[PDB]
Amino acid sequence: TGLLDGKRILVSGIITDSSIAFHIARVAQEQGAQLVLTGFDRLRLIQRITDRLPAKAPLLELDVQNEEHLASLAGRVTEAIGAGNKLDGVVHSIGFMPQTGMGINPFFDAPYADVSKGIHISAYSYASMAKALLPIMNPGGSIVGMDFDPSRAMPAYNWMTVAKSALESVNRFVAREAGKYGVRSNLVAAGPIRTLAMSAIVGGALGEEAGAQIQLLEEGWDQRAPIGWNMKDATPVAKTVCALLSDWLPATTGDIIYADGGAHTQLL
Amino acid sequence: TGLLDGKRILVSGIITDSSIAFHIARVAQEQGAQLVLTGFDRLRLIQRITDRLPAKAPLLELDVQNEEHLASLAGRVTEAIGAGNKLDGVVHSIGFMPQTGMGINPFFDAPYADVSKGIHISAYSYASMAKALLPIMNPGGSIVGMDFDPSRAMPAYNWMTVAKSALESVNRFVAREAGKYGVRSNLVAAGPIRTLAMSAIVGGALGEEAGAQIQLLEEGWDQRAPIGWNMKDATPVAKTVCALLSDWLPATTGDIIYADGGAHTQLL
Amino acid sequence: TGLLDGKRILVSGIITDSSIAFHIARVAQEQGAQLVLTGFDRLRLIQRITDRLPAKAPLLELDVQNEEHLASLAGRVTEAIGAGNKLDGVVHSIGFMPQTGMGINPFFDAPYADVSKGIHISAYSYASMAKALLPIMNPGGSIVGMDFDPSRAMPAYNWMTVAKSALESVNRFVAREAGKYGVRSNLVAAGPIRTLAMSAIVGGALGEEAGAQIQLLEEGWDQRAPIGWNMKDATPVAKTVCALLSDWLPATTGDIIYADGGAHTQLL
Amino acid sequence: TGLLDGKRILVSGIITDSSIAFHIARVAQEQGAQLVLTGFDRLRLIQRITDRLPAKAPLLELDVQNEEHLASLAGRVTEAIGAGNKLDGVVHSIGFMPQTGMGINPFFDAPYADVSKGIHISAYSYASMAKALLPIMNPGGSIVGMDFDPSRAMPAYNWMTVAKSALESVNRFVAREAGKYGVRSNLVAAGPIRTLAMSAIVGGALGEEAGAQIQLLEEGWDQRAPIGWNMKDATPVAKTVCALLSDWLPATTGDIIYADGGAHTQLL
Ligand SMILES: NC(=O)c1ccc[n+]([C@@H]2O[C@H](COP(=O)([O-])OP(=O)(O)OC[C@H]3O[C@@H](n4cnc5c(N)ncnc54)[C@H](O)[C@@H]3O)[C@@H](O)[C@H]2O)c1
Ligand SMILES: NC(=O)c1ccc[n+]([C@@H]2O[C@H](COP(=O)([O-])OP(=O)(O)OC[C@H]3O[C@@H](n4cnc5c(N)ncnc54)[C@H](O)[C@@H]3O)[C@@H](O)[C@H]2O)c1
Ligand SMILES: NC(=O)c1ccc[n+]([C@@H]2O[C@H](COP(=O)([O-])OP(=O)(O)OC[C@H]3O[C@@H](n4cnc5c(N)ncnc54)[C@H](O)[C@@H]3O)[C@@H](O)[C@H]2O)c1
Ligand SMILES: NC(=O)c1ccc[n+]([C@@H]2O[C@H](COP(=O)([O-])OP(=O)(O)OC[C@H]3O[C@@H](n4cnc5c(N)ncnc54)[C@H](O)[C@@H]3O)[C@@H](O)[C@H]2O)c1
Ligand SMILES: Oc1cc(Cl)ccc1Oc1ccc(Cl)cc1Cl
Ligand SMILES: Oc1cc(Cl)ccc1Oc1ccc(Cl)cc1Cl
Ligand SMILES: Oc1cc(Cl)ccc1Oc1ccc(Cl)cc1Cl
Ligand SMILES: Oc1cc(Cl)ccc1Oc1ccc(Cl)cc1Cl
Ligand SMILES: Oc1cc(Cl)ccc1Oc1ccc(Cl)cc1Cl
Ligand SMILES: Oc1cc(Cl)ccc1Oc1ccc(Cl)cc1Cl
Repeated sequence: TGLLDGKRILVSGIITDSSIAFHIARVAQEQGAQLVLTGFDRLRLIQRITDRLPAKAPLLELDVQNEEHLASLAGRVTEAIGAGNKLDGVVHSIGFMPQTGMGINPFFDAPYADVSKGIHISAYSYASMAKALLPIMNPGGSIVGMDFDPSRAMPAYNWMTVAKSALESVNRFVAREAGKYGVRSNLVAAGPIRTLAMSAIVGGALGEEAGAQIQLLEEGWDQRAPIGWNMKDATPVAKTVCALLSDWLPATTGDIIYADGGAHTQLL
Repeated sequence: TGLLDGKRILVSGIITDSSIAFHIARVAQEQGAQLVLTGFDRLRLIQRITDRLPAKAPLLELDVQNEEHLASLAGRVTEAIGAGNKLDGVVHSIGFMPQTGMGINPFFDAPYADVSKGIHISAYSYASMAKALLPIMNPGGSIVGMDFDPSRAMPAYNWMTVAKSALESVNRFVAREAGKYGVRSNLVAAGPIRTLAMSAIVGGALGEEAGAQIQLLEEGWDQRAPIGWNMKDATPVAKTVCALLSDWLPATTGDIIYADGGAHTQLL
Repeated sequence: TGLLDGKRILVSGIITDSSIAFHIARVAQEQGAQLVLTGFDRLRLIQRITDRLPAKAPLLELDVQNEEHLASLAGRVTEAIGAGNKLDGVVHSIGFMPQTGMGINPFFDAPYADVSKGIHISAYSYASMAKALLPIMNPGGSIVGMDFDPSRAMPAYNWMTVAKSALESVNRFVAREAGKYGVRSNLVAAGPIRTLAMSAIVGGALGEEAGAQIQLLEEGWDQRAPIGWNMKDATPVAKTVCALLSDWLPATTGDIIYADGGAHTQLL
Repeated sequence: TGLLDGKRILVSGIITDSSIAFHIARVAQEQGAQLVLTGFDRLRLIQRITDRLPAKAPLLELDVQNEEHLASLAGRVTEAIGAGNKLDGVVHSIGFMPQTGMGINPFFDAPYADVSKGIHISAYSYASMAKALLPIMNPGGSIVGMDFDPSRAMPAYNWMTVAKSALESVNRFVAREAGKYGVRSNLVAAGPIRTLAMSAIVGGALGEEAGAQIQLLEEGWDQRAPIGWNMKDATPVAKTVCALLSDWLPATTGDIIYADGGAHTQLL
């Protein structure tokens, strides 16, 4: 086919070629889809990275803490894909949390401004991002954001866990909004993946103990995952997303798909 | 081209032109997949029904309560798709619970021996069928079974619920077995679909009030469903089965996918 | 004798004679527990309200958005229950979300800065309150907070839902912290209770159709509830909080207990 | 009090003084409650064990695979507690599975008769047990059975996992039945406990590998459990049950309480 053939999808979240958003972006192109991209803080420095990709993309500035960039989103996206033209997808592949809310830093010593910043970026934005892009989105289309399963507590994810719990809650509201448009809204709970927002994360060897709470993460997840799990390889999470963007899951919304190797279904 | 070009796939459970398996076989085929089919005791019935599929495909007896068929089955399947050629997909769309287990019939009056039969056919069969079909499956291959969200109580479903709770659990284990061969196990939790048997209960064959309980229950999927649910269109669900059978969710096994238009994620 | 003979217990959140905390303080007391109480900015209001409790008990200002109260609080609590005497129980019955976050107000139009306030007060406060009160707690002691089942979408609750999703997650971590001191953390997921603010929304202060949405939603707890649910009787819920504060669930922490008459376990 | 004061509760499942049912039985007596007991296969040999207990008990034969013993249950129980006298509780502390369905024995090599036997005993019976005893049970009373969390697959629990998934499904039906009587019905998902149906289980050193998948179980669960977990000590699971029998959780049914040290809420 080109499983995303002719489809016109925006893809947020890139900042290196180890970014998952990069990998969704790649696969979506391998597969048919004229793209539009967003980046946060040097674009300059990103365009170099989005170049590294098969086909090419209008790449627009977007800082999701900016009321001013969101108000315009819809504007700019129509410039760049043409007029009388709407989007068929959207990828929220964005997140962030102060070092304070994460790693060995005690849980109680994060002050709320720090956490607020996390939630806003990792949580709220899925909803701004849908408020801005649904008006220019077609029937039978799709939004996807990237989750990491927060049902259970764990060490190191600390307050990011709490943001991800809020993400899932948001996601199902946004589905209720999106469905007035014929749009689906779903997350992809992914298994762990080698991106430098991880070697931030616990990170940075804030440890030497942290060659460890990363090796043992990769062993952990591979052991539990009935089909095994490769932390060096985003393409299984990226193919799973293109699936949601696809029409082949036309009756799932409000929902969370786990591309984690079925590790979450096993206790050990 | 799209989804299944090349893939050989068993598909259980055809009994009517309206059976969920049938709409699975159809879509499988229109997506370039060559099949073997199974069916249970009304066999030349099944051949008339399966003649209305796009491609012909062979068809084999298979009552999952009988070991001489289970034993014999990889034998017969190999035989109808050619020696040293193996199966990339398998679909159990099978299920049964004596009427004693269901509707208006009091919950406490189902004899264990009716309940043991429904659990045999609806839940244990998924394993016994995996046991037998895994020797002729192929890496990156896919088994998918049919589910109804058993995770909470409801009118009518009664002890089919309890079987579906058993299946969700069998499936995790089956994944734990199937990963040995590079094979995913997964269920698809569908919304209600107006099969024949359901056109009959809506039409009053269980009584002029039994049919109302089922109707308010039934009817509130669409009301809950962010993108609606139409129970007289099985296509979204068959489309969902193909997604699992495809290479496009390779990091999910052990799990359940909700093809219920989103409703299981909303309260009202 | 029964439940709490001997136990010293803080209990947040009294604002009305109908507040869920109040019916908690009452039952705590009738069960032989000596208390300290907190409240927020309508302070001599709180003293008239708390005069109708069986025993007197002291009362302290505590707005959880302010650090000089949080800092100061174990100071003040120690002071009102006597030096080298510590707390066996703690109750957060606190919660707020601007009206922009709720009812008929469109989901996408709540400004992050309203959402960050509701999450501050409803969810982050549970940690910041544990941080401060754990130094003066005692082994086998108990913290319990108030929840509403946020695990799926619904009309009205909107972004309070998203906060409650955050709380369920904070609570797991707080347990992970509190176990350091032989202290359980747990939430109680209540059914709806006709507090004052809710007698007002049922009575139409959000509009002659906003009040209907809430009524069909509200009303179907009792219909779902295997043992009924009466929202103008907060006693079962206060009774439930005491169970947690008691020695009689010592192997449960991190968790949520559903005091909703069973309804969250049934579909219809 | 005697938190179960004056209360009249039947307690099934004893066969040694390491049985959990033994421990619930003890604590319920420590606490006020005239008991009635059931045992399975030498009673003879059990009465010696139920003697070991504080106060004393009518101890009745009950093999839950016997249509004949259930038909009589209600009869015998009224002989033994007097007439114009009903029960206020019931403890399903019973289970069983063929060696075949458990341990290193492959999952696929259990034949269905074996599993049927498991489900019947571990699953169905909660429901026969409520069908027989609700007719002689009072308003505001309670039934409890013992769960071990089956949401995730794991090794060794094999088909017992599947029975426990069916138990939870059953439990919420039985609650729907029980509530016509004012009766609650709930499970207690317990953490692991040293009982000789465990050193059956994997068991019997069917291993030497099995000093191990038991030490590592005890280490596992203690590590994850924010308040720590002692596998040599049933009393925390037993106090949790008496709690359900109590009136202090008067608004929970259909439900599952976890007395596992909050290990299930943590991933690690
Ligand atoms: N790394 C993993 O194993 C993993 C696993 C599961 C889920 N996730 C989630 O998947 C998503 C992708 O993360 P990733 O690991 O590819 O890391 P990444 O660092 O490559 O991506 C993070 C992105 O968020 C962007 N970002 C930060 N603030 C922004 C803002 N204010 N506005 C717009 N974009 C902003 C950054 O520019 C960056 O592109 C995130 O939600 C992450 O939490 C990651
Ligand atoms: N119909 C729905 O709305 C719905 C919703 C969710 C899940 N499901 C599930 O989908 C599956 C199919 O049901 P359907 O809707 O296609 O109804 P159906 O009646 O068309 O399918 C049932 C199949 O089970 C077969 N069967 C019973 N005993 C058998 C045996 N011993 N050996 C082989 N086959 C046997 C029937 O012959 C038929 O082929 C079942 O799992 C059902 O529980 C159906
Ligand atoms: N009412 C229900 O039907 C219901 C159901 C489930 C959960 N809950 C939860 O129970 C809790 C109590 O609500 P309620 O029903 O008792 O309503 P309420 O209005 O009586 O209680 C809210 C409390 O939060 C306080 N508050 C707000 N901001 C504060 C601050 N900065 N510092 C200290 N206190 C502050 C209020 O003053 C009051 O004391 C909340 O968690 C609520 O979300 C209520
Ligand atoms: N041992 C544990 O760590 C653990 C943990 C969680 C849950 N559980 C569950 O708690 C419950 C108590 O088990 P336990 O470990 O105390 O083991 P146990 O062997 O002491 O109790 C098992 C009981 O089931 C009874 N039983 C077997 N067949 C019976 C029948 N046909 N009719 C009536 N009774 C019958 C036996 O006589 C025995 O009393 C069971 O459901 C078990 O699965 C046990
Ligand atoms: O959520 C994640 C989960 C995993 Cl296992 C790995 C990376 C993840 O993503 C992040 C974690 C922390 C920050 Cl500050 C930013 C991002 Cl994107
Ligand atoms: O699981 C199901 C759920 C729904 Cl809502 C509708 C039909 C279903 O499927 C069955 C129900 C009862 C029997 Cl006897 C056989 C089957 Cl296939
Ligand atoms: O009718 C139903 C409707 C729903 Cl939504 C769920 C279960 C139902 O019950 C049945 C489904 C199939 C068969 Cl054959 C018999 C019965 Cl009673
Ligand atoms: O969480 C709740 C759930 C329900 Cl059904 C009813 C009341 C609740 O509590 C609140 C809702 C909104 C605000 Cl602003 C403050 C509080 Cl305390
Ligand atoms: O009204 C409600 C009823 C339910 Cl069952 C759940 C949430 C509701 O919404 C509210 C609860 C409290 C406040 Cl102050 C405002 C609103 Cl809109
Ligand atoms: O369910 C259990 C879980 C654990 Cl960790 C320990 C014991 C358990 O209980 C049983 C396990 C197997 C058999 Cl054959 C009988 C029983 Cl009572």
